[PDB]
Amino acid sequence: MGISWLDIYHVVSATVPLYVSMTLGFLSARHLKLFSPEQCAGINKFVAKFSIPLLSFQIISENNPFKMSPKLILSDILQKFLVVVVLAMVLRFWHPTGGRGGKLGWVITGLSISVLPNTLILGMPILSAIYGDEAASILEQIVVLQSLIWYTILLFLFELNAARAGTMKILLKAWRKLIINPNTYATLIGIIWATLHFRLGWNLPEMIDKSIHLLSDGGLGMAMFSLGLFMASQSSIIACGTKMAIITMLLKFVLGPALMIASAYCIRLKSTLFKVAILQAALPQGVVPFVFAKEYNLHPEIISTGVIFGMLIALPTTLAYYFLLDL
Amino acid sequence: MGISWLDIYHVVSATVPLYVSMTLGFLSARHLKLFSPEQCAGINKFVAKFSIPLLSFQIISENNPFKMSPKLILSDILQKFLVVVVLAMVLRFWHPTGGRGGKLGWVITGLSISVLPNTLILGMPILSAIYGDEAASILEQIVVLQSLIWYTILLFLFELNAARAGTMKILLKAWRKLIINPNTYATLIGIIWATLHFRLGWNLPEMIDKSIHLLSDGGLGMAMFSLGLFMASQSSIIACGTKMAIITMLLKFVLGPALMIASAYCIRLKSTLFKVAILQAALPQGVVPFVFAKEYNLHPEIISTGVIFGMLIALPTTLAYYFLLDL
Ligand SMILES: CCCCC/C=C\C/C=C/CCCCCCCC(=O)O[C@H](COC(=O)CCCCCCC/C=C\C/C=C/CCCCC)COP(=O)([O-])OCC[N+](C)(C)C
Ligand SMILES: CCCCC/C=C\C/C=C/CCCCCCCC(=O)O[C@H](COC(=O)CCCCCCC/C=C\C/C=C/CCCCC)COP(=O)([O-])OCC[N+](C)(C)C
Ligand SMILES: CCCCC/C=C\C/C=C\CCCCCCCC(=O)OC[C@H](COP(=O)([O-])OCC[N+](C)(C)C)OC(=O)CCCCCCC/C=C\C/C=C\CCCCC
Ligand SMILES: CCCCC/C=C\C/C=C\CCCCCCCC(=O)OC[C@H](COP(=O)([O-])OCC[N+](C)(C)C)OC(=O)CCCCCCC/C=C\C/C=C\CCCCC
Repeated sequence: MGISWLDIYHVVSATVPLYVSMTLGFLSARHLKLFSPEQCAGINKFVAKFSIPLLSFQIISENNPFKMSPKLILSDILQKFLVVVVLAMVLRFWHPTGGRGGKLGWVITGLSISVLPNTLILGMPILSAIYGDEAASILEQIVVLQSLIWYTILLFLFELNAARAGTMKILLKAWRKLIINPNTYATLIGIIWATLHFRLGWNLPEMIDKSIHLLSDGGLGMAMFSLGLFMASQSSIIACGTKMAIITMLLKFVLGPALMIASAYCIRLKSTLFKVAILQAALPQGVVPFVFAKEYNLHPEIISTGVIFGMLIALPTTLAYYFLLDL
Repeated sequence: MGISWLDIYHVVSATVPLYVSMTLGFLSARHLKLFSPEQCAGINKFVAKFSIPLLSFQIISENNPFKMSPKLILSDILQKFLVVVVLAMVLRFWHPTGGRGGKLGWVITGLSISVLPNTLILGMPILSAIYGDEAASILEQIVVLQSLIWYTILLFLFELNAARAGTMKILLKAWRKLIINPNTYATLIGIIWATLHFRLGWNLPEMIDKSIHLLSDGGLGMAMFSLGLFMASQSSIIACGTKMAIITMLLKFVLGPALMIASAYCIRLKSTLFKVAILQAALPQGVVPFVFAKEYNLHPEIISTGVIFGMLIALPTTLAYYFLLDL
């Protein structure tokens, strides 16, 4: 009914291609030694500047902004705000790596981990099967919200952190670096388009659609490839260590879903919407935050280890959360 | 009937996405300066090692080897043999760029130009519209033949040229470098699969299909992006000069189709098969030979310029050949 041995195969089939691309990249960088560190950085930069922005535009444009659930958006925003508050407060007392400082980069890493899960590739096969078609729409809205708001805010935070190493000048520099990002323009053009298309009926010219799909089609595969390329340069598969890996897992699969449950209860969600909203926050970490961290070199090892170890822990964790919510 | 103003739009729509990726890459390398030469080389290496081989596997596997036209295969082989003979004989008297040696590299460039046109992306919209469904199958068989035989032989020739700078040792070195290429294994596994699938009914597991499509979907777009990246490093758009550009155009749009006509007459093709066979040889140059030339650094400027200026000359040239063949 809710779970069978055929939907588990669907989850495994959704997860395996990503790991295959990851392993291909890792072998290429380490064993085959096809790519040098500069070439790996170039591949990651191409993914960050052309693949992710075009994926974001494709996701946002094909979503009706006027059919989005206001309560889902409020729940997502409240979850992000609660996670930010918790990360800011905890860092005030307990600081990773001995209390050196840099509490803004740690908040960026914590937001990349906790509140930006992989919602489409791995979140569809399990949640849609367990619940149905409502889960599909909810997850699509969540992914649209990610690409539209949360990636842009994450990039702004990355640029603000980079600018920090009198305050208004730093914010101005971060903003100036943002308004040249392909991602902010992707989100703006995508939302403007979506509005025109779903309110005026305009259809994207076939030439432009094909042009976008030509370069954006392999975005996810290249993101996993870049993750493997980065892993090839690390001493061990757990690049961040055992303690930091445990902390990453706790943030992703306990803090994330717990604060999402708090957000859903505060917003007073009900039924399938509530259940899918609090179950999607337990989905694995996702690779776009890793791409941004690698581009800005902000603890990419932690994000990569979380991504690698979350794709395996998602299914048991999603099943555990489903069973917990059932009774 | 044969040609209208709606099929011209189809040709333009097929051509434009490639030029859009080309221009994006060119701007990135030259104006935005996102990629350094090492990073551009890394992107091209990824395209050559993962995109083109997986595209070749997809093309070969999805083609029934037992339904291929023997006469079409014979005509293609005879074209290639005649073109090789002509290139070898002409180089014996007239040498490009004054007078020097290196006649094997010039033959490789001449084969990349004359006898490896872009058959699917730009060859479908015009030939299928003018003729119908027979053109589709003929062009698919031609593309399968390319990916299966001609890319492998071109790579072997590239490796043989590289090894040259006593003869049996050079051939052994070229063979050893070949049997580690992803392309030879792609073709071999693709043909073995195609055989099993179309003779025993085996279906490729969905996981493997998704894994291949994850890394191969953005293959052509990245190839055009790499072409733009290379163009960004050249002094002028006509990287090979005016005389060499003219020679490239003559080889692609006169020698290629002319020797295809000779081959078809020798093999005694008839009707739509004959016409499509001799009209597909006039299609533009295609980017995979450029990717290989850039990887081996064998006159990449000439192949690049031919690709630049053939996508614009193909439609008038294809129309001219169609009118010539009509009467
Ligand atoms: C438009 C809606 C709002 C969206 C937000 C975007 C833009 C507007 C906001 C701009 C301000 C950004 C924060 C600057 C604060 C500087 C403080 C300082 O002064 O130092 C900061 C301290 O930071 C903090 O503790 C936390 C700051 C805020 C964290 C992030 C805020 C997130 C914003 C909105 C919620 C949504 C989040 C999700 C986004 C990602 C997607 C999941 C860093 O330096 P430090 O003092 O720790 O150095 C060490 C010095 N010693 C050793 C002496 C102590
Ligand atoms: C399995 C079926 C057959 C497929 C072919 C593959 C493998 C088997 C063949 C192996 C031999 C390869 C050629 C080595 C010859 C060395 C000659 C020499 O000694 O020098 C060669 C000379 O070359 C030539 O003139 C032409 C050689 C042959 C050209 C290519 C042959 C193509 C093969 C098959 C037909 C299909 C082609 C299409 C493939 C691409 C897809 C469109 C180079 O040096 P050079 O002397 O000019 O130097 C200069 C010295 N000075 C200045 C003193 C003169
Ligand atoms: C509305 C009109 C049609 C669409 C054109 C408009 C915007 C496209 C978005 C971004 C590129 C153009 C605007 C970017 C700001 C200008 C600066 C720039 O040139 O910034 C390139 C960007 C950052 O690089 P930088 O740090 O070197 O900047 C510094 C460059 N300098 C060294 C020269 C100073 O780098 C990059 O790769 C830029 C991204 C290149 C790949 C394209 C991604 C586009 C994403 C989504 C939209 C896609 C399709 C359109 C949908 C249909 C609409 C009807
Ligand atoms: C039959 C069993 C399943 C398929 C596995 C078999 C073959 C796959 C093809 C190629 C990779 C493995 C064999 C390659 C030869 C071994 C050498 C190697 O490791 O060579 C990697 C190749 C060249 O690199 P190198 O010059 O550094 O070699 C020197 C490396 N050392 C420095 C260590 C000496 O580089 C590369 O990227 C290699 C290519 C990596 C990307 C994969 C492309 C595969 C293409 C088509 C087949 C795809 C899917 C399977 C279809 C379904 C089948 C049922």
